[PDB]
Amino acid sequence: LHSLVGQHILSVQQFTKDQMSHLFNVAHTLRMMVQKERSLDILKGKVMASMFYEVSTRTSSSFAAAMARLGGAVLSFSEQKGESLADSVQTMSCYADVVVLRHPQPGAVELAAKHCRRPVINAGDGVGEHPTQALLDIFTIREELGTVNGMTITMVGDLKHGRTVHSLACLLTQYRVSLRYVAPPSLRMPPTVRAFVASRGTKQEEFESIEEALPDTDVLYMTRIQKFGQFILTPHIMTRAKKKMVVMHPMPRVNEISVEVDSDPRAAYFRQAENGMYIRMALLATVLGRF
Amino acid sequence: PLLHSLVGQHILSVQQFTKDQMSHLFNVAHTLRMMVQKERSLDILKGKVMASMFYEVSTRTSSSFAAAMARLGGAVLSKGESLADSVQTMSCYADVVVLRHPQPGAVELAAKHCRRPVINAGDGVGEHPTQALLDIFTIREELGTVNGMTITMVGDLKHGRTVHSLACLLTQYRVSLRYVAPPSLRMPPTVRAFVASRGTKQEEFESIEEALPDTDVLYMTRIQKERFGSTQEYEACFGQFILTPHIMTRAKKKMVVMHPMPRVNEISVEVDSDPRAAYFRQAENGMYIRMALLATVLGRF
Amino acid sequence: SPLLHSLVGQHILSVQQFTKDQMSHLFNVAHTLRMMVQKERSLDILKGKVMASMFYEVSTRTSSSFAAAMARLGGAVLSFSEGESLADSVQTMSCYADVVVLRHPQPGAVELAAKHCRRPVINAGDGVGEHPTQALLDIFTIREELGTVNGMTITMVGDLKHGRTVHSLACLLTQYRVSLRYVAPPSLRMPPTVRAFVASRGTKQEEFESIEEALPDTDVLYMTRIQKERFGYEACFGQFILTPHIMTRAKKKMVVMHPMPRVNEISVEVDSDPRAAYFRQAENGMYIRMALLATVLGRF
Repeated sequence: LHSLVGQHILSVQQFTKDQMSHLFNVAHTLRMMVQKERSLDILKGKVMASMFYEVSTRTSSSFAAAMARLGGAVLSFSEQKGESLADSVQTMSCYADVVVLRHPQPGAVELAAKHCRRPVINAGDGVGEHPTQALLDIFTIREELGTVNGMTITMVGDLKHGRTVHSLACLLTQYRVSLRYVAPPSLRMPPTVRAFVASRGTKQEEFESIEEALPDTDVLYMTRIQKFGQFILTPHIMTRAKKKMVVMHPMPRVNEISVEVDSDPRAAYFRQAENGMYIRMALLATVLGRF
Repeated sequence: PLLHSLVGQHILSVQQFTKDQMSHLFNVAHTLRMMVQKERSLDILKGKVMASMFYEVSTRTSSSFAAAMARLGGAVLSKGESLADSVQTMSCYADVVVLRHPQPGAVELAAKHCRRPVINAGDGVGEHPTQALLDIFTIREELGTVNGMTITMVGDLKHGRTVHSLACLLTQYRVSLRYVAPPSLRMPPTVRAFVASRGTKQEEFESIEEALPDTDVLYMTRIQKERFGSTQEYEACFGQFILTPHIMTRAKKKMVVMHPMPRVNEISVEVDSDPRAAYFRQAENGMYIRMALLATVLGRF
Repeated sequence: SPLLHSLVGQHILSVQQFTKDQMSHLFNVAHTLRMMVQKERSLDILKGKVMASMFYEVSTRTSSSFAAAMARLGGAVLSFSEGESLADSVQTMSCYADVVVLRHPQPGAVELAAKHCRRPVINAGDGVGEHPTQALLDIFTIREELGTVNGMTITMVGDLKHGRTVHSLACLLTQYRVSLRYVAPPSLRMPPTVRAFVASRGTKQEEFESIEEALPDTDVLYMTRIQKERFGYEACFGQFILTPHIMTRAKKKMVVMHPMPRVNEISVEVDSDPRAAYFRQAENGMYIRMALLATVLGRF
């Protein structure tokens, strides 16, 4: 009842908190079966089409890996004024049981899914919506700290542009949280983001460096800036973060986290990526109606 | 037994298929399709590997073979060094090779010495054996028979190499043929004369409207605006090779529209909702025809 | 344990890290596995396991060999396509994969990536250029073909100054009883680095100027490329090329090998000659790689 069977998965909006939880439990069960190395044939005979038109390789790899580890196969669309995307999507759905689609044009992911006879999982659309990233982001917080509820979640870097940070903020208003924003004056959190957050009644506070936002941070959620030192997490700056907290990062990083924070047990940006495989495994299994 | 299958054989042309062999392959695709529908654990090509070598792009063909392979339970292995050596090196790893190469002769010589069977996925003389087989399968499926059908090929028929081969295959059937091109790009007289030698009837028209009333199979292809035999012609002309729901109101109830795909504008999206719009089922049929090919060539049917 | 000579969960960075009984064991597994493939014995050895294929120099013969090996054992493969560091990608792949096969041309990059990688990394060619499984399969091939490696004469042809596989193989041979011969152009000799060390290890070395010259006493003709721009060409190009005419001066118990790809240096007419084992050497590579993948992942 709580698995989104045969449906398109375009935004994290569509999950009732109970479908969200079911998804998290199912990813927990898949993980444990993997750890004890069971013969997994859940999606044996099933085919996933991977259609990436903006290149995220964490996304494409985790999804492909996820499908392999269920016993499924992947067809990857490696394919200049060709056919309409919806036709390319329709045709691949003649071969596959589900389509994973990342497209940067606004509207497109949804327009491709529209008359598609198979379920399209959105892996990143034109408005930077990206549900499995949001789902793995929450799932991680709960995994690392026990609970999402009652935490301070601090976001660092280019918050003006990176539209998945703005995905997570809104979704985090379904929980009891306080949101901190670190960002240089030019790249601050946009207003209608902050308006929705306030509109749903979530406490928010802007800070100018990591150092000053840190001692009360439970989740330090880091992001690249691109084109200074007030947004670069270092082991120096870490001597101030609580003992229990976790540092997350959707990846890739370049500058924003020093390699020497990696052996910090609170550094969770690799565990985070692995959680991604497992929630994606759950979404696949669930979308194809086995779990 | 396996008296109907091409076990071990290079698959280079549809001309190397008899009535019986094609009939076997259609029944197997059928059989394999049903097994897939009933969710049957297919490990038919478990322990098998397919090398996929596509030197020209054709997302329709290549994705199709990988899908077919993956559903039989097998694997798919997806510059400077000669084609002979490349193919022969892949054949050290894999059981079958699926080869698409645009250089006239290239597929042929690559197979010549190959230790493993080779399936032509599209060559430079426009032989594409699985395209022709999926086309004829899709006709029989959709209409209940190929025999007695009036088949009407539409677009750039002079340079439609696989469509010659297809009009040339439809020899082995009792059919009637029609052609709908711009006078520039009419069906060639090379092939027209080969189909006339057979006793298969041919007629030409300038539009879809003209040819459409007693058409059983509308096989749409596109022009490419550059390939019009003049811009004068284009502007007096193009409206006659574009299918819309209004054109279709004159089509027979019992009728099917096909396309090899992809399309540009020649088939309006509004057509897609028509029950007679087969071109997507056409693409699914190719996967099941390719499943049937890999499995028989590799000795499992 | 029967995997007492298996390098389970260990980064495979160089062949000079394999003991003889370790390499012998791996050869034993390579064959056992080939025979299963021949029998169509159900190989669920790595079923459910994922290999990450990360190739930054498009060595498409070598990546396809690995991809073949993983699939024949029932595993699965993730292709890689290329801000982020090398070591980050490889760490990130290792979150998804059970083993990373990595080939990268920058000096020290492979070791750098494996250093803090939490999954075993198999070097598929590094920037010096250790190619562990190429060396292993060359040795395995000599032994399949001739029945021994000891006491053999091995003639390496071609661009010896620049040929990577020659350098590590020629070093790898000094652990056996062999006689090494070198047929390079005057300029493109076996480098003084390599020549100097094989002397220090016992093995005999001897430079020649032509294959016809070297061939009568050659058990393994290990051919390699020369190409236009390395000469620094007209006068000496014909002498380093294999034709069936050149092959009349060869033993009957003799093998011609080539890591490949090959262009001019082995005439197409030679391929029907039963002493030509370079395609069998390619197939041999797949079985060495299954053994390696299966040994690293705790199944042999």
